[PDB]
Amino acid sequence: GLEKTVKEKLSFEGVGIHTGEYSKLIIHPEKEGTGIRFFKNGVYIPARHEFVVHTNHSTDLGFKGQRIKTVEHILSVLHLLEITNVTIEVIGNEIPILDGSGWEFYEAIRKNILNQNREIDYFVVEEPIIVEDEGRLIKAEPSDTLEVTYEGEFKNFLGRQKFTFVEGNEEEIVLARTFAFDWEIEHIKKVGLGKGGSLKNTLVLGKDKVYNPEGLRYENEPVRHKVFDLIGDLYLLGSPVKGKFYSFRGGHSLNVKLVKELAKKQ
Ligand SMILES: CCCCCCCCCCCCCC(=O)O[C@@H]1[C@@H](CC(=O)NO)CO[C@H](CO)[C@H]1O
Ligand SMILES: [Cl-]
Ligand SMILES: [Zn+2]
Ligand SMILES: [Zn+2]
Ligand SMILES: [Zn+2]
Repeated sequence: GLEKTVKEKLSFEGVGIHTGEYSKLIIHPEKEGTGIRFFKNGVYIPARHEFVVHTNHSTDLGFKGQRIKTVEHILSVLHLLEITNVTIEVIGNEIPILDGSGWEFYEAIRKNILNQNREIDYFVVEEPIIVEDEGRLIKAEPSDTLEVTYEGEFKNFLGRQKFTFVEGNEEEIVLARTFAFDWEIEHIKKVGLGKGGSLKNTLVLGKDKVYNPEGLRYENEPVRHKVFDLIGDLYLLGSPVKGKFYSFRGGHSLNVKLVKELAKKQ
């Protein structure tokens, strides 16, 4: 694969799911070897694990006093389309959640790619590796292509489900929205988050009900979204990844922990 960028600057705006504030993104084209980096109030924040500052309910990056919340969905979409060089100008403190998935991001960026002059320097999983955390576990091993599998165990009716993404099946996970359980909400609201969450950007699930009148987009939309989240967090490795990943009840914190590990020994 060749490094890629966008043909022209792309704009996305809307409310951030956690800040409740309105924000805007401007994806600017960059040259080969530039990498992926965010831009806010004069500072450039590399989409790398060294800059992660929060992993509860979202993955946030920060540097020199500037923080950007929820970079995972845009990062995931970017990772899936192999865009390797762009500056993401952020006007606000959080990426717009939009519809909760990566559809609007995917559609736009997809029909605006620009192949550049350089073979992508993929991050390859050389040796196996596993990170655990009281019940949770993420196993990563060598693979020619990107293969991500998430297996969740829900207290609710979804029971236990697992979904697998393989290169070429991008459209199967880009439409999977952000989801939360009614019982989580009071907590998320208490800790200062979810200020911008509604049934328009979040899929709310009860012990046996789906609050959204629209319903689920797939019988397993939640695990598909967890795969989507993990693919976004993986991009924090600095470059497109190739490897077989299996996450069991994984999340951002653990996702980020796996990356830091993969970074160390490889
Ligand atoms: C009450 C009746 C329904 C209408 C009211 C809806 C209220 C919505 C409140 C805000 C919801 C925020 C969703 C959210 O933070 O999901 C989190 C998820 C985020 C994510 O997708 N990251 O990529 C990451 O994993 C954690 C769990 O570890 C999830 O909690
Ligand atoms: Cl929490
Ligand atoms: Zn190539
Ligand atoms: Zn919390
Ligand atoms: Zn998400």
